[PDB]
Amino acid sequence: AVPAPNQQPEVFCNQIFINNEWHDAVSRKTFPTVNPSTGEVICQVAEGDKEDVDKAVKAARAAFQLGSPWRRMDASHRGRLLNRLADLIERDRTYLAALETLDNGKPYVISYLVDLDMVLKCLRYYAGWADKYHGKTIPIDGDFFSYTRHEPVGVCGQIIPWNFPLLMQAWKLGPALATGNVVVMKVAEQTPLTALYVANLIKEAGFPPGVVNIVPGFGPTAGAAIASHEDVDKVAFTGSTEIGRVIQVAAGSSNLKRVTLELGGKSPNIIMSDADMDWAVEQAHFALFFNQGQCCCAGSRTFVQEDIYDEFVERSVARAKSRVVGNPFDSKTEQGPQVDETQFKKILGYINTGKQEGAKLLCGGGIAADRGYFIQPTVFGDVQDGMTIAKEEIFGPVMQILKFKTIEEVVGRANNSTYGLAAAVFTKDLDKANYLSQALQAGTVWVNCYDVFGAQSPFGGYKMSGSGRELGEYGLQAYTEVKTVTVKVPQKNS
Amino acid sequence: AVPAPNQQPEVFCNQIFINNEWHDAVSRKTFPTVNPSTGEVICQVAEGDKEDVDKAVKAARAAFQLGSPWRRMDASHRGRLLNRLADLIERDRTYLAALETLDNGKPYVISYLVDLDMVLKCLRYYAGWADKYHGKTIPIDGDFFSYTRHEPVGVCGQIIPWNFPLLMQAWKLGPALATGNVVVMKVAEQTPLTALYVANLIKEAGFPPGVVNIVPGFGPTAGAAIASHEDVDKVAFTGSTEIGRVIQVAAGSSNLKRVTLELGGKSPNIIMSDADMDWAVEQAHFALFFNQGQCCCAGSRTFVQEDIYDEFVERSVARAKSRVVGNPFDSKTEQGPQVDETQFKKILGYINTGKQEGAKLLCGGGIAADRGYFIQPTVFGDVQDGMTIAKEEIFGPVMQILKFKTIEEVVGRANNSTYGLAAAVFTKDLDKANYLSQALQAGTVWVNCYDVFGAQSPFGGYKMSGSGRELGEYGLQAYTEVKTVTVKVPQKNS
Amino acid sequence: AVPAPNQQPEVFCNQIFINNEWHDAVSRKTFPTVNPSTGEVICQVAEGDKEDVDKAVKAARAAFQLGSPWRRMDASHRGRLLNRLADLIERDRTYLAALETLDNGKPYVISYLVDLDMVLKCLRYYAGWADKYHGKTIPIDGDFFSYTRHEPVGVCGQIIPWNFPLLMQAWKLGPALATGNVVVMKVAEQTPLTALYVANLIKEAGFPPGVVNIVPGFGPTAGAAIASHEDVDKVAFTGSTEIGRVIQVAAGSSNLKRVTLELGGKSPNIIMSDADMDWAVEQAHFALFFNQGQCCCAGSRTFVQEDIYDEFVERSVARAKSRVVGNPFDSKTEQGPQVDETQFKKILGYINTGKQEGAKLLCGGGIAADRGYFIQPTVFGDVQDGMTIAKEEIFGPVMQILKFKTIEEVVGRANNSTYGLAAAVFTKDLDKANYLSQALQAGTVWVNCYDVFGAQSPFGGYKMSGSGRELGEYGLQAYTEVKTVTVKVPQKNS
Amino acid sequence: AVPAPNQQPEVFCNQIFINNEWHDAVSRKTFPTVNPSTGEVICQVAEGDKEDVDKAVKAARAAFQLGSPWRRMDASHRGRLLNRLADLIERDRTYLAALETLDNGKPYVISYLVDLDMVLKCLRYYAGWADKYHGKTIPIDGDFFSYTRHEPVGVCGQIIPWNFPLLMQAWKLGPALATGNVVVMKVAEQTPLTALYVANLIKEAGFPPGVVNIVPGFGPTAGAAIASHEDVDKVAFTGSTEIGRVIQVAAGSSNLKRVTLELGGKSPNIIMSDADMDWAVEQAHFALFFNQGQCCCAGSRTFVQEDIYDEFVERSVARAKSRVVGNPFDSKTEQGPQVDETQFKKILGYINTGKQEGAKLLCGGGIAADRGYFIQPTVFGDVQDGMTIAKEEIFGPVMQILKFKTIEEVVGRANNSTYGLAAAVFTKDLDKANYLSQALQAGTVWVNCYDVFGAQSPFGGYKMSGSGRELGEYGLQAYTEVKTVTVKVPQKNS
Ligand SMILES: NC(=O)C1=CN([C@@H]2O[C@H](COP(=O)(O)OP(=O)(O)OC[C@H]3O[C@@H](n4cnc5c(N)ncnc54)[C@H](O)[C@@H]3O)[C@@H](O)[C@H]2O)C=CC1
Ligand SMILES: [Mg+2]
Ligand SMILES: [Mg+2]
Ligand SMILES: [Mg+2]
Ligand SMILES: [Mg+2]
Ligand code: NA
Ligand code: NA
Ligand code: NA
Ligand code: NA
Repeated sequence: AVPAPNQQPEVFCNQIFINNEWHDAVSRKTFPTVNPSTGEVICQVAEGDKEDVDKAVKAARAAFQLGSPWRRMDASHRGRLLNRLADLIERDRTYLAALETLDNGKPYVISYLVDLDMVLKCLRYYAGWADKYHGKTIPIDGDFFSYTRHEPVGVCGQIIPWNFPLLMQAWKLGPALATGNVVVMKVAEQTPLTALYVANLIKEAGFPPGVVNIVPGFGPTAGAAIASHEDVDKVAFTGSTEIGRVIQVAAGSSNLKRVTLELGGKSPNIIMSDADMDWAVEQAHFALFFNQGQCCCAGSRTFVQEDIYDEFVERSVARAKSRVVGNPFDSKTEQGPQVDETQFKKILGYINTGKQEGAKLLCGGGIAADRGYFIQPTVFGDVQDGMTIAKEEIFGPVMQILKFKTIEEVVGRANNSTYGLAAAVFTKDLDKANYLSQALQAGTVWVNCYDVFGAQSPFGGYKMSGSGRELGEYGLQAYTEVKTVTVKVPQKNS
Repeated sequence: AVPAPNQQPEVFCNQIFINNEWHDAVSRKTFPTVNPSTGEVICQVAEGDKEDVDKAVKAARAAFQLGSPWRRMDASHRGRLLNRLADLIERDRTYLAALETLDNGKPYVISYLVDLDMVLKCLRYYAGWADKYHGKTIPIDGDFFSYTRHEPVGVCGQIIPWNFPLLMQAWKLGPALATGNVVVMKVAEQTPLTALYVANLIKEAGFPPGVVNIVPGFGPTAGAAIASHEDVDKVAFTGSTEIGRVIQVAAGSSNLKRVTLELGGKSPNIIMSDADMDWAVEQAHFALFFNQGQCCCAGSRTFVQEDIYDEFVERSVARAKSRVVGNPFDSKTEQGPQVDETQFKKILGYINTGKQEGAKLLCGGGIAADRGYFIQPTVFGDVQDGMTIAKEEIFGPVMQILKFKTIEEVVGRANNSTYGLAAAVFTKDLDKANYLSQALQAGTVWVNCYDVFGAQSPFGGYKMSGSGRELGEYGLQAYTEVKTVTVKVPQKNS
Repeated sequence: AVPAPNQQPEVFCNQIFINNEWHDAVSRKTFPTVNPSTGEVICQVAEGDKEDVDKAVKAARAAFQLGSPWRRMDASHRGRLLNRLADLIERDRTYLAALETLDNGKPYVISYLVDLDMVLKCLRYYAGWADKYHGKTIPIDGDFFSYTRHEPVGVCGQIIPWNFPLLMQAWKLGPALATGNVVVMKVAEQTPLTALYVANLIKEAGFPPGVVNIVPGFGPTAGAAIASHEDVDKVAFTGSTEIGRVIQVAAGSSNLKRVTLELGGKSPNIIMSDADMDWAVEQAHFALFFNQGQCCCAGSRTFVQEDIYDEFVERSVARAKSRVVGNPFDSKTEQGPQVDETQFKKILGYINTGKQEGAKLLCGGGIAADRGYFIQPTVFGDVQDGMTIAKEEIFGPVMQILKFKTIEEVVGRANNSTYGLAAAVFTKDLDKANYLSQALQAGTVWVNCYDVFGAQSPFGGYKMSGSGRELGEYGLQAYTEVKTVTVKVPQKNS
Repeated sequence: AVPAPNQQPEVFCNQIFINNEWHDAVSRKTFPTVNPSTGEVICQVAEGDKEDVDKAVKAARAAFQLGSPWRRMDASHRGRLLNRLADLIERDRTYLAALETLDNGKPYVISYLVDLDMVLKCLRYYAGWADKYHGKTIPIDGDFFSYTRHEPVGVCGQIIPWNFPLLMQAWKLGPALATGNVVVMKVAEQTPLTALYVANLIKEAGFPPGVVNIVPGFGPTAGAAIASHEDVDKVAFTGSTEIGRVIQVAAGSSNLKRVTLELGGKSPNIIMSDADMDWAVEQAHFALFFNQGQCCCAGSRTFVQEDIYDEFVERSVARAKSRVVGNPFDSKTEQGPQVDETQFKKILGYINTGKQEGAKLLCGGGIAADRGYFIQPTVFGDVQDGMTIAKEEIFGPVMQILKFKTIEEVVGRANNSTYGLAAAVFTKDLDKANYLSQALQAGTVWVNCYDVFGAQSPFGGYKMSGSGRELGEYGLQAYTEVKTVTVKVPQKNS
């Protein structure tokens, strides 16, 4: 049950958000954001740069001052505010889902039923943590009373990508606000609209000015200004491995701010011969193609045991050929366009790369429409470990199917990667599942399922896929600064 | 009750430790380690460099392979091994305390009663954590069973300083080994001997080859090779803020290895007018002069309330004048030499700066002996916040005494620093203690005490004094990689 | 800012609540509930007995069956339902606060600002815990995967008193529902109305039928039927020490159901000579007189240091003399009537005993009105430890002031009691505060405050004041049944 | 590799242990303890009664007074003492194993390799918990600092059975001492020797006098005196359901002391048709026959799916017939005698009942030797749910094999019991394992294994099999009394 969408939602927010108010960039510069389904400009947005970031950081620092409304507010009340924000987002769910689709390209039905639902669940989950992340009382040696206070890390710079605009914003705001930090968020230049509207809801919810500040703009400018800022205490980043390095270097070169990163991957989806065929085929399709293939944890290396390889491939190809590509506002559409021209070209390049290196093109492989950035669902068979399409994140509707013989062999091949964000195993056998979940070097291992996220379960990468974890109780660790208080007492007793 | 020290303990280990074997450097080069009390060379030590680090990392990686003895060992058994190492260290306590003094300069009585005791307590505390750092079972939405596995982060690079050679080594090995990680440690060129001898005990305790590897050598060579290694998963560093930046940049520039840092500070020790005079004077003396002033958390900014300033200063000067400086092996010696000539000259430079900038030299101020690196206990009065000696870490027996009037004033002055490792408050008033402990921006706030460490309580810095925490349950966080396993189940029930 | 109350609120619910439906007692019998301010009957209420409890238990058991809506419901959704129930209670806040006052006697202003506020806070706090009480993954020896599931204890019998009708219902429902249990609640015969209306809100909120069942009626009938029921898995009781014994014996004699108890106390409020006089006097007054003295943790033993005894007593008498007793619906009323005639007479009897035993009657001591159960605020001075009023819980507006000399002395006298629910310490000294808080044998120790409750902090008794804790994370322990699952795996690795 | 046993170990301790000293009973009475293998008296043991328990409780209370050596001792030192005790038990391992076998009857090889190993592991595990069971710092509403202290519950009465004398003592002492409590232990009259010798080791290890007191004697006398004592704060009991009831009633009728119970069971072991036959048969044999069938969690209801029933039974009967019964000191003996004449007769009675009720006797069924309490390994086939041997705990070498058809059917049958201590599932299917482990109403569910205990994983029963959990972190909960300290502060900040 999905409410009919407004296929041309009006844009109400397109400026820089600081101290609960809207501002043009100091330079007065604006940049166009494009609708990927048509290739047309939606509207212009204030182009924030260093000077704007400076104003936002000063506002955040002021809201974080000892004795301020945000610092004195009961933890339980921060929880109330998050719950209020969630209620406001739900009130505007239909509008937000349509705006998300307009700026990003994902199907409206998905923006509505998936993205928005997950935003609401993330915020509501974290609202509950606001007054429950306890410090400790410690039985230290000697005549002392020792305890720890879980204080906020402080001014948190949050840089997010364009694949899940609203959800990425919620994943960042939820834990940061639940623990009493203040935020300077830099949204993606490709999808700034939905996050800016949410800023209006943050003000409406009652958050004190300066608690959340949003600066739309580009990376090397606004993003880098946050990473290198001398008064930003912590930075959280989700995006490319390349920029992840740039961020960590900027943090180390400036004030040693704390850093957490969520980068991409080349996640292996292992299908054992005893797996439920119909289920594994559908889930492998979902694992790769979901969100136009623009998922950090996309199952981009589909390993299939030799005995079921031929049948698995045949079914996967049929499924890929039936996938409906089109207007994301049409209910029948399964796949919208890629986010922008840059990604579009990059994917075309990877497809040509696959053909050049000898991977068997089974279907698709080309542009799916004249207007917009639509690419045909593409499947490569007989992919080998050394191929570039088997190693690098394509971030498009391009599936790699690899053949394997033994469970010991597949463990080694799946783990032979600098990435380690996620992995999956499809099998009916108890021992195979436990052997593989333990052996796989990945942040999340799904068993007989894929892309199953819960606000309660942590997510993050091993190796080069990132550091730190988001979601769950773990998502609060990077937003907390630990203080030990040790007091001399007359006579310590147990 | 301290056993007679061997004033010239024999050196048994002076090479690179890899796979439980001793190796010369690939280059065959060695460097001299000096006795700071005489300025004479104790012995030569293998000079490890990049190639030696590469050998160590490969050995560590092999020992960490799935199915290896270290990976399969019961968690409780890792605890047994840590307890066995502790027992071996206790057996060789008299010898290790003397060797520590010889290479570092600290008083033998202190090496024996403080350093060795703390090494033993740290290892025994962490031995207990080996089989108790649980993952979680999570009530995720939908028909799934979700849980987390707390796995070891992997190959851990550990770079440590010279101020507490043995203790720093135990603070690093304890949590790392308790959680099943493998180590490549780079000890300080000024004090490599005791850590190398402990490597012999690690082998004797029964730890599998490659679990702990030690590479003595210089920083820009061996240290940087670890920080920039493509196969090191995590790096923990303790030392200068300058090198802390270098380490974080190296991590970002290489493989995005996880990073934790423990840097210096300029910790404020606050004496309110209602403090117990005698206690505060002795504690402030200890707070600054302990370990030849070579403590990351030295109370180097002694703020004294105006009403008790004159008396506090008088008593402090008397205590500093009575402090016995001399041969560390003599039972009457309270202060040994500084670690090396570089530190020695750096401190004298700071003292000359203090004099030039207008601080009032109350006592000391010069060299304490013709041989070795001895410096007279120095006290500066009427110190102002803008003075060099009030801003920069001196790391020597140089005390700064500043005057203040109000509690709000002292809070602001204490917090006006880029450092935030520790702080202390001496007062008899409940409210003043609670106000200050909450307001101070420091990792550890001591109340009516100073330098009170316990393996049970975390330690680390705010701001530029570091990131991450060591000791306590918190010390296990940076040594754990979290994996989420989400399994589809027939029908989830509470 | 309190909304004008309806001094004669209409009663909508007065029957037995089972399976989201209203039922008359099987016997068809009813009992009157009286307005303590006038002594008149408000209305009749179904008199539940054993047969009614049996129907309730069967309904709860059915709702708890594996595969039922309540068992399969996402933990996060149980949280949504608790939040919805809180929203409904807030919508009807004015009405419920009035109904509470009518049936109980407490001032409407307090019912509204305190009771209803705490009910909302408690339900909202527990709503947040619903999907966060994790089980554990455990590093057991051998080739096994071991973990724990935190399952609901099951059918929970909850017997509550009349002093805080709504709050007590919330304290019970919150943790029980957050953890997925089902409830058979027996409300006090003196104050059944507000809880019965909340039952209507539980249905409106959407809780499945049978999840919460409420049986109004007497103790030896309905109460005992629950405690002795062969199919009730856990019983939680709040009330007299006498009935607490009966409950534990019934549990042991039946099916060994789990038991938690919150009984009375004779809590010591200790005023040191260095305390803030004005604050201590007002807080000591509140500590004893709050809610007509009908608080389990009432500071009924006011220990005052000899140097400030006279002045403290004088100020306390003046405050007690000016305390407004009258119609609870009038905004100026500070104290309403005692709950019923039985309590009224028992309190007067204690006052008579106090006079007989030699305590100095300083003010009050008799009936405050001709109609209703109003008693004058009474203060006894020079009370001795051996006096009946110094040992037994009076549960009325009767204050005992005792004199002491030393801190060591007061610890012994404060601890010489079979009760140990709470205690307080008023002092400006840090060491005295820590010395006493550690030494006092009580579940809650307040320092420079009293009756400070938070849904985040646990509450419960030491000794005969009870067992187990309510509120906070601890409040979930007694509502969870722990299951260990240990699975054989091919090869265990860290 | 088991050291040759002394088949006639000398007895050194046979009196009441109070204040680290040995005492005769006040009455001077003694009782004989018998060697079940021969029926002959080993020696006389002091017969403790109420008066001796009173002396013990006073000693424990004195040792628990604020300021005493035990109360002031650093928590880490409590860990050192537990580790020291384990070292002494390990030193005397061969002796203790032989004495255990002599008094209890179990094979020496098992006493040595299993019981003693588990005792050592349990004590060393808990030694590690001594300084790690943290309290909390809580973000309560308002201007307050609120935290909890995890204090010792106090004087703990521990009543243990005769099936695992040394292990049961360790399971009780480990958590109790790790948390700073004092103990009054009542060992089983059938097996008092090993526990008494351990008391000598407790003294040798350095535990303060009164911390551990042991009173050998009968149940209705010494045991009941502990359960009803007005100065015992908590009682932990392991034994029959019948006495568990008596204990809880005694607690409720006396001082409302806290209670935890570990009672019997009639644990179901479910073999699905897809199970590994060889492994399932061996494990089912072990599950039932381990320790002469004297295990609380014995797999006494072996459910076997119909398709594999015939083969499973034939293999089971073959294994039972080959089980070697004889002198427990002989290396080839798998089964020793039952603990005493009472159990011996009770088991023969259950066998008679099995024959009378129509269960198919497949092997054994009678006495296995003319001297000693030896019983033949007995197997009953075609057992039905309504049979006495299918419902009551036999506690002997008598196996019940039942046939089932579907997974839904077996869940209902397995759960249709007033017991719920443990259960097991043997299957290769991932879904069947998860479905069953979730559905079974038991404290511990083993998958493809049985009797897998670890000091790290909790153990306890559902329903009438008990309340509370032992082992793991959970084992510390019942030995902790929670105190909330809430302090008024000038201004609370996050
Ligand atoms: N859960 C278990 O592991 C065990 C269960 N049992 C069950 O109990 C059945 C009967 O064996 P029993 O030796 O008679 O067990 P029991 O429950 O009577 O005695 C066990 C312990 O409780 C003490 N005790 C006995 N009567 C007491 C009383 N009135 N008050 C306080 N303590 C008392 C005993 O002296 C011994 O220390 C066994 O056949 C078996 O079914 C027996 C041993 C262990
Ligand atoms: Mg880029
Ligand atoms: Mg340097
Ligand atoms: Mg009564
Ligand atoms: Mg018995
Ligand atoms: Na766009
Ligand atoms: Na040296
Ligand atoms: Na009433
Ligand atoms: Na015996």
